[PDB]
Amino acid sequence: TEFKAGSAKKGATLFKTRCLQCHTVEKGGPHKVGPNLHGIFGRHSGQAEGYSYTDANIKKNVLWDENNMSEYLTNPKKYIPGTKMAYGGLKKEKDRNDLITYLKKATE
Amino acid sequence: TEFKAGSAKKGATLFKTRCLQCHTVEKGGPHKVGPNLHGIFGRHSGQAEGYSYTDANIKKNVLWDENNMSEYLTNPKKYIPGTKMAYGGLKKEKDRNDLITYLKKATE
Ligand code: HEC
Ligand code: HEC
Repeated sequence: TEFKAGSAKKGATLFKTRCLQCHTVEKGGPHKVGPNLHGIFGRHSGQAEGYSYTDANIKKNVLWDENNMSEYLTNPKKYIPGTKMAYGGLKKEKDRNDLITYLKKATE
Repeated sequence: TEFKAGSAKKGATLFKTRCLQCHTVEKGGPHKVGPNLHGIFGRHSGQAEGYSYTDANIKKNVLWDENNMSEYLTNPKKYIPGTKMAYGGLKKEKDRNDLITYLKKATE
């Protein structure tokens, strides 16, 4: 417990504004710059099929739960150096909380 | 120009999360703790009828445009000392920008 639920409403707009450029969340949604994130929670990193991940992601072999996801979202490259995800990150815990609350929900 | 348009999507969720407790935006929406804000832009402060404003608001006699609104939103009491609006404020310009973009739009 180092993650606490935030707004899904608010989570959804941080997603549209900071993640939608490269990712989809819907089941049957396509890979774009980044992979479709449907069902990511509980999945290891680099396993969406038909997506060309970097050696770094695959290797990090991250098991995604709201907690892992929060550290990563703080600073992706610092978390999986070599990842091709080009997003600086979400420095505020409160934002991370709202977005994860949104993802926890829309990736199911 | 010391105000620039932001996300309405994002503006709408800051509103639900930080302003909805006391205000409505829709035409025909009711006064709650705070007055209904439909049509506020271009209106002076303390003029919604059927609302009991403080002597301070009425007196400040603020003409509301996206700019005034931004200063106020930073620190209400510092802006209209004596106001009964009990909201600390929105310190980040970027947030202020998204919410005003939302209000500019939903209060029309
Ligand atoms: C494009 C500029 C991106 C933005 C903005 C965001 N992401 Fe991303 N993401 C992107 C790429 C290219 C990749 C793969 C990197 C690689 O090394 O292969 C990723 C990866 C993810 C992952 C890991 C998924 C997995 O299946 O292991 C997650 C969980 C993820 N991205 C989430 C995510 C969120 C929530 C974003 C907005 C804050 C976001 N990313 C931005 C590309 C881009
Ligand atoms: C309740 C705890 C409130 C919250 C949260 C917000 N507002 Fe408010 N607002 C509230 C009151 C009691 C009043 C009247 C104060 C008085 O002295 O009479 C106000 C007033 C406004 C105004 C001025 C309206 C006018 O017609 O002159 C505006 C523009 C306004 N409030 C906006 C607003 C926004 C955008 C908020 C969320 C960030 C918000 N307020 C929070 C009560 C409460």
